[PDB]
Amino acid sequence: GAMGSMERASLIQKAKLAEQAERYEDMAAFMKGAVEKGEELSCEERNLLSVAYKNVVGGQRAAWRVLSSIEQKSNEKGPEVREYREKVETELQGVCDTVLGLLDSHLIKEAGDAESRVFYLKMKGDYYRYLAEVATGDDKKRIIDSARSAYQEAMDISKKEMPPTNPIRLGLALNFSVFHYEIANSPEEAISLAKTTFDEAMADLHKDSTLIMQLLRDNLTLWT
Amino acid sequence: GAMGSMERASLIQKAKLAEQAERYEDMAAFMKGAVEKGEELSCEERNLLSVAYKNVVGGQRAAWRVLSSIEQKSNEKGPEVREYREKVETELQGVCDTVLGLLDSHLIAGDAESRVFYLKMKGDYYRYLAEVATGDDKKRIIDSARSAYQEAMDISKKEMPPTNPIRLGLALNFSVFHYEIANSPEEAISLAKTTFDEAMADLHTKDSTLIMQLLRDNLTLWT
Ligand SMILES: Cc1ncc(COP(=O)(O)O)c(C=O)c1O
Repeated sequence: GAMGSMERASLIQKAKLAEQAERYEDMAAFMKGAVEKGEELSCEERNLLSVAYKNVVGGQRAAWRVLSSIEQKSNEKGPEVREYREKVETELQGVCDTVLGLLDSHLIKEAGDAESRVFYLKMKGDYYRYLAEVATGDDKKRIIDSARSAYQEAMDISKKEMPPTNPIRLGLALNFSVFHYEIANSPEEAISLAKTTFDEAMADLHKDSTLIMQLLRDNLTLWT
Repeated sequence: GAMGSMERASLIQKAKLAEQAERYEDMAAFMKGAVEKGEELSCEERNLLSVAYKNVVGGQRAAWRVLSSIEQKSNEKGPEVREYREKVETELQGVCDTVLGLLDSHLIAGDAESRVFYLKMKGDYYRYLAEVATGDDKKRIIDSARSAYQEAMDISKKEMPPTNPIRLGLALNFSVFHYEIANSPEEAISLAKTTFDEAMADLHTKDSTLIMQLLRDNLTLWT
């Protein structure tokens, strides 16, 4: 597409340059072209991809929530807020559809490696859940099936290949829990998985993913 | 015209919404709408227009600076950093040229208070341009900011009070151009002086304080 002509190794360097200038909007683009090349990503690369898209899709859900609030506070004045909440909704739908078809068409590969397979399904997980945050109807139904199916198939492959300290499994756990609580209407399972996680982890504390457990606990506080 | 089929009032609520959502690309795009209805912009309105454009052209000026910085240290190689600097420089020039066209084609003989705010803008966006231009281009750009900031000065001088935040901030910016762009630090300094002065004849009649402490804050660095 818009980045076919560019050398792979240059895409990365520009990505990293974007990073510095904080043009995550472009950083994402660069990295997209990066992926489209067909070669597998390094660790350092995955993280750029991740970060660039985290940052874009992030501030999107941010202005959505800002707008979505101002849509409740307007339950006692004009359709303008609904439309502009719709426009932004679209944009986010769009970016998620992008990341989801990268993950699909390239990054989750046949055998792959164990450590990365998980990074990628965690990602599938989150991006189907950001869709869920704003989806509705039967559409919202089908989306949840997908985030679950994903987060799950990752859950399996991580605890059967990683130690409970590994910040990736902690992360994956953490979000799969947020998913249980916030999206799948299961505080029952969300509470119990945040706990099973924070416990088996606090145990083998002999990297520094103590920061992830601080999130796990922070959450469990609000849930009870 | 992507905004063209929306009613003016609506475009404005939508701007304000963008502001609240920190979505300045849109805020700006919305206002570009409002202004292309061909109808005078109110004070509160003129403020979203500059807030929006400032904010966009803001980060564009921040990145180019970041990226020039890298360009130097990394030739004091690979062309990647030059290329992408050029990418960003291009957007920048884009948005200025946009605003500069809004001003020229739609905003400029009104009332005095506003007729300045605009010539002040014309000047500011013509400088940001000159902040990146080169050769014969830069020359003609510099010449243009001078001309607008000037006409602005004249109108701010002939009919505004010396402590009016527009006549002030106008002078502020005109000074910064004098220093950083027209590479005449002489004239920069004895315009900062004159206005941190004719202003200081009234610290009695909270908002001007904000701007005045800048004319000095600047004069710190230029002396
Ligand atoms: C509202 C507003 N717009 C524009 C500017 C101009 O910015 P700079 O001095 O970096 O060119 C300023 C600052 O002086 C400002 O406060």
